[PDB]
Amino acid sequence: MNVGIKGFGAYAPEKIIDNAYFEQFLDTSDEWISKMTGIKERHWADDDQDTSDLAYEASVKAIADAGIQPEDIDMIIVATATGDMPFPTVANMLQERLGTGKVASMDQLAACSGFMYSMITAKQYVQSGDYHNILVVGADKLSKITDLTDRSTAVLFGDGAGAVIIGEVSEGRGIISYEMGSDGTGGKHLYLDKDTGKLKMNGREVFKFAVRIMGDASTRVVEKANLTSDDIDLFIPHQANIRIMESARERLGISKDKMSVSVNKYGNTSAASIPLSIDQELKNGKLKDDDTIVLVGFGGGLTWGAMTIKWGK
Amino acid sequence: MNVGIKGFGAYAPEKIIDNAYFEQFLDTSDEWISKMTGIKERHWADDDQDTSDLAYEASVKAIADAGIQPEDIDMIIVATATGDMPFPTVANMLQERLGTGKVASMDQLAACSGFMYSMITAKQYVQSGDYHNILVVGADKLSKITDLTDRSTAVLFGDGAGAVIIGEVSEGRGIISYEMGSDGTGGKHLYLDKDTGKLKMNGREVFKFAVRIMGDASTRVVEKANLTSDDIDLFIPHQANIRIMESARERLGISKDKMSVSVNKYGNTSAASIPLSIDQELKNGKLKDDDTIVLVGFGGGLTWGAMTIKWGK
Repeated sequence: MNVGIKGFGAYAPEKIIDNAYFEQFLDTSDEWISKMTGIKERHWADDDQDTSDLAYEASVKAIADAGIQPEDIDMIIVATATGDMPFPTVANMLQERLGTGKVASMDQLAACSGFMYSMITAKQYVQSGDYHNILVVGADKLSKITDLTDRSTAVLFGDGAGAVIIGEVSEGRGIISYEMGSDGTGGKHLYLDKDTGKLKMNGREVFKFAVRIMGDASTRVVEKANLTSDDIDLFIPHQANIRIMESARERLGISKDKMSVSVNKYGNTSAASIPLSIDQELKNGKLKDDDTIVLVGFGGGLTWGAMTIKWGK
Repeated sequence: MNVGIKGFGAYAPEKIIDNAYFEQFLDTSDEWISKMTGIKERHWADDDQDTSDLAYEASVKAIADAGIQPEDIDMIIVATATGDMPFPTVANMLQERLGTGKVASMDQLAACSGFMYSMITAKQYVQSGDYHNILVVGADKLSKITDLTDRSTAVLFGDGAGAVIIGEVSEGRGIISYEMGSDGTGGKHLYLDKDTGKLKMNGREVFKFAVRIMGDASTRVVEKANLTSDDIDLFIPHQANIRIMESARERLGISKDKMSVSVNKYGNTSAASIPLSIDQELKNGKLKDDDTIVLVGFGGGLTWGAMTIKWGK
């Protein structure tokens, strides 16, 4: 059967943080940051607003956009590396708060590739035929695990949440191809320091793997889908670093103007990155039914994901 | 198709802690901890040994018992609430440490019910026809999140790991029926306190829920399977506490000598609970090919699950 996105929702906190905000406690500057990452500002959730709070907002919209009631949700999967707690999970909270049925709800960790993994995981259940609507969320409150003494990561991450309803869609539309991967050998280059509680990154190592995986993984899902660079209406990669993005956009070999770019206003929001970017293209009327979009991302693990899907309910 | 367990393995740390150990800092006694929990002793991983390490040990056994090589694994799903770090995930670490391919690998959060969730997640992936040997793990080092000044839970939790390879089994064996559920209103009765980093539990509220949910869900999966307590060879519940286990067994109305009990030597090992108990029945000669068992558990969240599965490769 054809399984796709029949409902979409996104959300970014209200507090906007400009690049000029780090000059006070870091050797940075708008010029530097903009040049190095292509970021101009990011969104940060308040102290009393955790990952579940963002996840909740993103979910409510995708439920209305799918044109269904929360009672119709057959399962909840929240992709996040920053859940409020390991238990109860963010999905457990969405179950009660969304007023859904007492269906299965879990968070699956795959970092920045998490959303595609969950999106793909949901497809597997919907194909079993016993599941019609699965709520998939990609949410992260990275600001709470960001080291503000390490300018290369401090000025890089933001918070945000994205969400969709995976279920069967009209024929010809939906998920066409996808790819998931792991490489435990690169975990040391990007992890959460057990003691300190802060994220650790080796920019140069992470950078080199990022440009390659996102480039190649995308190429793979496109060929698997048997598509031509002509059939690609939008290339929506993990908004990790404008330079990483361009490099991968370049590797894939696709028009510079087909790439979704929202890293300038959100920064790197891990699992929310892709949905937060699809939200832009939708409300700027640049993504429409029957358009074919290419998804790709990677995160600390190292993990990666790539998807090919024709938009439409 | 018939999807079941084609390889099994379990592990528990070398350090065994006697009930009398807690007398030096808690007002307890062997008789008291027994009377209340039925636990006699449990295992605690070493200071330099994390969930990863436990997961690893069971995985090696599970792959060897399956009769395959690490290069045959198509995916790696790790169920835990005490993973080393949110990223990389325990799964990512196994991918490497196991010398597996660069296959998909992620951790899934559903507390003590996660192991069942994950086995089902794998079922869905195998039913697609694209996956054949999915390494699923149940691991937890509850000891690092247990508050020893709270004898309530201090004497309850222990560490350990369980693992299985999910694939296609013969002679119409494997998973017959299942039920995964969730209920976020109980999140307050069992959560990881953010500030303190220690597990917080409301005993009575969890007890009440546990007994009811295990008994009821078991009855449903059996009935959904068109069976009776007679056809069930073993009733293997989350070894959360001997008193909670008997109450459920009484509700399910199954034979007292059909219930698998291992809490006595492991205590509560969360996700590892059921696989750790299956390991005991296998070697004591109580579980054999073509036997029909019933798995059921519950956890913080709250979550719960139940499976009816005919043993056999």
